[PDB]
Amino acid sequence: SPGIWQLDCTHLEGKVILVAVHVASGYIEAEVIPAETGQETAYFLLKLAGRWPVKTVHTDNGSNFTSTTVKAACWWAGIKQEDGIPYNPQSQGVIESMNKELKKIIGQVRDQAEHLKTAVQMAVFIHNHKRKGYSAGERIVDIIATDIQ
Amino acid sequence: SPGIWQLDCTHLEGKVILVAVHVASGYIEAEVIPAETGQETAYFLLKLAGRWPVKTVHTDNGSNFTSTTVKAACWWAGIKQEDGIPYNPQSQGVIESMNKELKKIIGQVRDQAEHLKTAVQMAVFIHNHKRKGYSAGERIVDIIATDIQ
Ligand SMILES: NCCCC(=O)N[C@H]1Cc2ccccc2[C@H]1Cc1ccc2c(c1C(=O)O)OC[C@H](CCC(=O)O)O2
Ligand SMILES: NCCCC(=O)N[C@H]1Cc2ccccc2[C@H]1Cc1ccc2c(c1C(=O)O)OC[C@H](CCC(=O)O)O2
Repeated sequence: SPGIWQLDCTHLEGKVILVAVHVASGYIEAEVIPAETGQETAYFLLKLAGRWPVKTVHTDNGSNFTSTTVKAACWWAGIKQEDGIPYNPQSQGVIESMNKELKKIIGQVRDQAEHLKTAVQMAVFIHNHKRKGYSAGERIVDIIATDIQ
Repeated sequence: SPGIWQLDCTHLEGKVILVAVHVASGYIEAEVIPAETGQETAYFLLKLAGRWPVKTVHTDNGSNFTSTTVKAACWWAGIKQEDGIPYNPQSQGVIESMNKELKKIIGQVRDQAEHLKTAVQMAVFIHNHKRKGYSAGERIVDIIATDIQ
């Protein structure tokens, strides 16, 4: 459970935003990419797994599940690749709502950043620091620390 | 102390590797960039600070310390910018040894990755997971968790 992440791909300004969500905490990392290819997803997962202990990833769609480059990255990083089928249906809505929320933050920072990629990183910052009272950043650290001990 | 990071810029294959080191743990994040400009450094710091609680950054050189874009990023993210002058002289050697180490890992993975950027991320992974017995990844989580509670 502390090692479970969910991939989520959303769109804005004819551009692609790739998000990884730490399921137990709501903590995220995100990137703007030209298009959602196997290669982009594979590279994104390698980066994520070098930064946090990623044990299982619920992939966002079947093309990434199938991709040989994604499978190579998951093998390299010791990640168990699983589907992202919301057997628990409330998953779809939670993801959808987060995409709403992130797009809203992006809109709020648009006067400050010239480029979408910058606004996305500002949105990651705001999301992970937001007190909901604990923040996502605080929850992921405690969950993983408790897991180690 | 749990919030202190050190910037470190090193070179390989006529390309630039930008590293941020969590001083108390040895945990790192890194990126390949075309050149070390204010803009690249500013963007790198924004990303880092959305992902971990960055309170103070010891900048790697005077150009980044001075850069108005770096200052804007640090202001935005709530980061105290400080010099990286090794008042403790043993800092230079510790950084230098890590750069050795990272370049060595990059060489060991060079058959597996077509592109330097991929090899750098593999090196980040290996460094943060390496048991020294605790790993850098384990130390940063415990340090920050202890700081919160
Ligand atoms: N050519 C056959 C290679 C065999 C093959 O599949 N290798 C695996 C091995 C391996 C091991 C770990 C992670 C990925 C990979 C794959 C490598 C790879 C994937 C995505 C990339 C890559 C490269 C690269 O090879 O460095 O380059 C950077 C690029 C940046 C984002 C973009 O631009 O998409 O994403
Ligand atoms: N519109 C007013 C001027 C904007 C301006 O400079 N303000 C500050 C405000 C602010 C607030 C937080 C972080 C950075 C910044 C600066 C923004 C910025 C910096 C680096 C960048 C940027 C942009 C951007 O502007 O989005 O673009 C992406 C690029 C990353 C790609 C790469 O180079 O790796 O690096």
